[PDB]
Amino acid sequence: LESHMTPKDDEFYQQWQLKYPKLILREASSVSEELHKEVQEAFLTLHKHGCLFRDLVRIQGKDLLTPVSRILIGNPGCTYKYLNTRLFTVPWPVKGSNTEAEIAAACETFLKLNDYLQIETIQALEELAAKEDVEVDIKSRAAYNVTLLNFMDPQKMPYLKEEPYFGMGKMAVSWHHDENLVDRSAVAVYSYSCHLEGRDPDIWHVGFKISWDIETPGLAIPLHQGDCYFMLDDLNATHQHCVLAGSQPRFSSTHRVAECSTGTLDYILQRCQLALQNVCDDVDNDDVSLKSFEPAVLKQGEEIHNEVEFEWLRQFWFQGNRYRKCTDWWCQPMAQLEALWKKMEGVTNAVLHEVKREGLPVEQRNEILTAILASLTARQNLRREWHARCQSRIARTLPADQKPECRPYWEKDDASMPLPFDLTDIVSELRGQL
Ligand SMILES: O=C(Nc1cc(Cl)c(O)cc1O)C1(c2ccccc2)CCC1
Ligand SMILES: O=C(O)CCC(=O)C(=O)O
Ligand SMILES: [Cl-]
Ligand SMILES: [Cl-]
Ligand SMILES: [Cl-]
Ligand SMILES: [Cl-]
Ligand SMILES: [Cl-]
Ligand SMILES: [Cl-]
Ligand SMILES: [Cl-]
Ligand SMILES: [Cl-]
Ligand SMILES: [Cl-]
Ligand SMILES: [Fe+2]
Repeated sequence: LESHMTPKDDEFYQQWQLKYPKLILREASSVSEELHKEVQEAFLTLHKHGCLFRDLVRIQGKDLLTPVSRILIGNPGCTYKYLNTRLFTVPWPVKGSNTEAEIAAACETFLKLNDYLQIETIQALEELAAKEDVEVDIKSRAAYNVTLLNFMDPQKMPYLKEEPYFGMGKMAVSWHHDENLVDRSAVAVYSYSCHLEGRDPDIWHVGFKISWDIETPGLAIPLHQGDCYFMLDDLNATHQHCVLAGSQPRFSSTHRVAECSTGTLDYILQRCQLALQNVCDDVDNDDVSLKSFEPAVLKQGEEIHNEVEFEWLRQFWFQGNRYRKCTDWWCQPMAQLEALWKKMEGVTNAVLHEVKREGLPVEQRNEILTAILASLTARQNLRREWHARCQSRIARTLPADQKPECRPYWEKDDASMPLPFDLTDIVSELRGQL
């Protein structure tokens, strides 16, 4: 028989205390009724403005539309990958300064909730540490830089997946870990919902289990309006969690310390400047001359080229639906990244030209090809993948306002670009020689 534990079961409590001590529940009553109202109306305002979107993600070769709609709010310039989709932050008013009045206010509210949750988390880590620069690690692991807001109306689904192991019933989100977070970083969630036998089907729960293990009955924790739960230290890594759907719609705010060593605007702009150091930079024109044709430098250049194109430009524009409707903060940055990428397209063309030059020893010519082939290979492959995703039946189903864009994209007819979109010819020709 497939079973789970709820607050009804006598054993729920010892299981929580003994097996899940890094799981904290702070009930609505513990949070000011003031913060509750401001946060809940912020949810409603974001919702009314149509700021939350479902995503057309890709999982194990599968194009799938997320039942849950979401928006990422957080530090200016920061990003967070979710299901292989790079979500771009709608900035909250962290010091420094930058949106439609109401949206800006709501972001300020979620920054406010962030401060609160952060302090609460530090509190819990300290009490957890006091159970047996360690303070640096504590603050470090509670320094939420992003929140992912989610919404689902279960009524809008024709059928929900059954929780497969413990008889927990309908799942809004199946068993997983929160990914791409700083090591051992906490996660804080603010949940906003509106005879027995097991967990109450009409009430939203968060479910927990130990990874690899379906022997130990999972925990189903009820989440009433305004309840908050925290995953501390290594809990998110050692355990899986799911969201069990109730009967009414529900929002949540999920504060995280996103790992961002390669996920900020500042970072990717620096990468671009690094690549462009191999380019004579007197004037911005169609004439691109390179300072060096050394293999190591050309390799790095084409890799950065790939990074900006696929991890940034493609990711952003595929999000057909989004920020022109919540921010436009990434407007200018994305125009700038594309112009940077544009110059790099000229860089590739200069390399290809040098590979052609009549007076170049086959030695140096092979060192160049052996250096850049792996990059131009991925460029071709990734370009096919991304083009297909924009044309999937699933994609052409979406309304006009959403439907993914394949930027940047151009036809041969176009002579503002130096190289073709399809490189298979150029790529094969390079391999043949080598
Ligand atoms: O959430 C998803 N699918 C889904 C889940 C539940 Cl729980 C449900 O009740 C109904 C659903 O359509 C996606 C998914 C997420 C991760 C891996 C595989 C698929 C499909 C796009 C997100
Ligand atoms: O909503 C929660 O309680 C956790 C976050 C979640 O399920 C999600 O990633 O959509
Ligand atoms: Cl634990
Ligand atoms: Cl609603
Ligand atoms: Cl920034
Ligand atoms: Cl600890
Ligand atoms: Cl912060
Ligand atoms: Cl609601
Ligand atoms: Cl694991
Ligand atoms: Cl993990
Ligand atoms: Cl430039
Ligand atoms: Fe989740």
